[PDB]
Amino acid sequence: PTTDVIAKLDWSIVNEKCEPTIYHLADCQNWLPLNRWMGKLTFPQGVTSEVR
Amino acid sequence: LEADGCPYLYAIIHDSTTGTISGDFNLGVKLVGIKDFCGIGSNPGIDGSRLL
Amino acid sequence: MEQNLFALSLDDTSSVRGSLLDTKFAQTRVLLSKAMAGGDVLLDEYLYDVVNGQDFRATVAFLRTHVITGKIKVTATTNISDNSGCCLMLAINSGVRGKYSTDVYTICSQDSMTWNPGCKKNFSFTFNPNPCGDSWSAEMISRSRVRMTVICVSGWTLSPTTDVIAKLDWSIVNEKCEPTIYHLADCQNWLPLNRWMGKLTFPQGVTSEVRRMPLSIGGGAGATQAFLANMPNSWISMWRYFRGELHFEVTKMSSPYIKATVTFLIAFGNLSDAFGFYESFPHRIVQFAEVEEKCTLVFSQQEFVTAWSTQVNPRTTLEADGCPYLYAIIHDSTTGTISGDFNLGVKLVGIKDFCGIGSNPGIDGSRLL
Amino acid sequence: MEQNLFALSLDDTSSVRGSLLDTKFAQTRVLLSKAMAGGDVLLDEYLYDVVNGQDFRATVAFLRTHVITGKIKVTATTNISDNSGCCLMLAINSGVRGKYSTDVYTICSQDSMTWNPGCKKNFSFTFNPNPCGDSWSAEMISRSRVRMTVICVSGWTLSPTTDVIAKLDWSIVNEKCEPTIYHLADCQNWLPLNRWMGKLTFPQGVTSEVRRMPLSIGGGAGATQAFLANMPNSWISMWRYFRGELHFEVTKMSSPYIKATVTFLIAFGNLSDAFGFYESFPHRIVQFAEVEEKCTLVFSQQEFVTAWSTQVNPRTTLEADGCPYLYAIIHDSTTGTISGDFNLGVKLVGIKDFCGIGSNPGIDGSRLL
Repeated sequence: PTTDVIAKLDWSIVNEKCEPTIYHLADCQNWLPLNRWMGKLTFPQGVTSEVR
Repeated sequence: LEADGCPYLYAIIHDSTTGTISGDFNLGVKLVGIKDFCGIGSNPGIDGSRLL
Repeated sequence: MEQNLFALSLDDTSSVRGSLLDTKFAQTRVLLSKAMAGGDVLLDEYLYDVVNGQDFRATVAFLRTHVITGKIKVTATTNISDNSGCCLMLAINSGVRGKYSTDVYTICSQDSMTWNPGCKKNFSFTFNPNPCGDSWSAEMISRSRVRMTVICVSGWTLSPTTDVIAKLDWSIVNEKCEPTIYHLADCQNWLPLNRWMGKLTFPQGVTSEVRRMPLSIGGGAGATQAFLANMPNSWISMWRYFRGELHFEVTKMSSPYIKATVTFLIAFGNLSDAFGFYESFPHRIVQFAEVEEKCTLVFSQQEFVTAWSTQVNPRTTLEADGCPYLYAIIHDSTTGTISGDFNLGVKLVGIKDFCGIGSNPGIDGSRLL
Repeated sequence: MEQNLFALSLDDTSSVRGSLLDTKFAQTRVLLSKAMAGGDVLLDEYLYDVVNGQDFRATVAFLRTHVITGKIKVTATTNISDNSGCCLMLAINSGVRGKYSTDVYTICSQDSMTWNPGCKKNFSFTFNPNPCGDSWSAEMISRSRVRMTVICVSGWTLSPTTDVIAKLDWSIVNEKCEPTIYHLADCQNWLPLNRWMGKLTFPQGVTSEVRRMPLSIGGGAGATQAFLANMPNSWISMWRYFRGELHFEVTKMSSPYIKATVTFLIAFGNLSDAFGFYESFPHRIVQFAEVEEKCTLVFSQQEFVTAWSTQVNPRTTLEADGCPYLYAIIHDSTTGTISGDFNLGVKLVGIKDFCGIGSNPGIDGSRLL
């Protein structure tokens, strides 16, 4: 698009109940923390009969 | 694969992809927290960081 | 081991409540194009012929279970982006005659629906091949050779991206199939038939429009000195003039980038579009949206509580035009900010007590609509 | 139409309660012959390999629904006429090793059943491939390559009509699959393993028989100076001698036209078949029928409440033979009115509190049974 809109990065803090993240060695567990990055999928126009 | 163990998310479209222009689609992926995760055993080692 | 399980849990009948996917068994890309001739069929297959061999959730029952009794339902995931909307209709009627016809005033009208190639996400249409009642065995349309479709009328005047042919998904649903019929004793509450009559090719700029049109009803419709009887039109007559609150269903098969506002009602089709202040008859109207689009109608007897003719003769007139109908007038200054042209739908599902009587010994002259 | 039906009645999981036929999806003729080499395999296929593409009541789920959790049940309609009975067993165990084995002391023992090629109408055997518990996805035996079967041991000594290969029907059932295991802490109520050890080729006339045999148990079994570890035999040892009320399952895989009555119990395998009055040890026995045939056993601690060896060494003896077992004696004057020869089964599903302890540092010498 239009140009190179570099917006504004605003912070400082909030009065939130910060959650102390950790991951239980004793493996089998409720909930899970880690996050895991793995999105996106470059899809063509037309209707190439996909299923990537 | 022609000896591929286990099931996972390996997607399939459905609809006839579009743009009315010059485009190409996409699709994200991520892991914040599970529903009780069973981890056990270990892996003495390899790597071979799967092209993802 | 041993067991007279010859009954047990084996005699497989099941009218099936598979989840609409434990029911799903179809796989055919609904065609979609640009370089296109107005009415654009994106196919017309069959019921059983359709295919033989389709690996899905409800499987053996297609020709196994025996009978079920819900509506053969569909939802085809489509879309595109944002620029312009459009019209489409799926064909479903009865058997066939010979080298027949292929249109929206044809293929559909038995039981039908109306959709736009870019509206939010998808359209619905729950097909129950038997009108006579409900329940069903494999044959009834097979050995009664009906074929179905999918196609515009209007279209997204803005021709886009590529040729997105989406997916045509059905099987059934546990719905209370309604056994359609039409009471000979003419004057009646409600009305079944459907009547195809939408769209209106509208220019950009603001040509001072009001593209009139009647509301005559009868038989079916033309083609180059050729016509077309259908189910919304002929038993839906016999009697002479017709008398009741029926109402149409307009839609924005046009633009969220091109708009217009066009009244809808009953004035007098003997007044040519250039009236002094045309917005002069008991109103109802357009004011389209990127979102909004499908619209209906409602025009009764506080209104016309007096007869007009479900019929005509190729030599019927205006400067001697009997009766009031929906012959529309814009309002707003038509647009596009591009290279476009507007439109507007029309349809008749069910009236408010319709007075039919008398008969018409005959003519035809299938009014150019 | 539009709907986030992306959940609706679409996410198809269903552990399926199809009627055992709305569950049925198999079609393979169970082989059956005459000019035959004793143990006669009427096949050994696979689970998933089995076939790919089988049009039946439960259909897409074979590889769709995800998981279920009942027992993959079967019933194969067979029979013939009246003259003679016979033995058969279906193979179902675990994965594979290399160019393996094909018998009734082999292929079956993981989970098994026992049937006759002409008994009234049919046999039952509800296969749940996972012993570990229950529930199941498509793989677990696929990518864990197990193969199954069907075959005699005994046979209808009277070879009949043709080669009637019947039908092998399965899919599943809503049964409470029992997760099989065997407690290391040896002395225990009940017993799992199964132990293959039936049949007894009996001549016509009345050769003054008593074809003894032990009850030693351990590992598996021979073949020409070659042997065979199995699941009814080795974890089912470790300890030395074994101590408990186990009991077998005999059957009339022989004749409703040839009979015999043979005791079953625990005396002393150091007494050769010619005893003065052999019917001299705490009895239990045969007296076969056209109808009757399958039989079991029961031999405890009011009885032997003292140790014998789940093991042996190729050089163990009789004229120095320790312990009591089932080494049988007829009774009645054997028959056929034709050209026949009798038989008698043997098996170990579950004991009455079994005392295992000690260990056997090793030998083998897989007792010719």
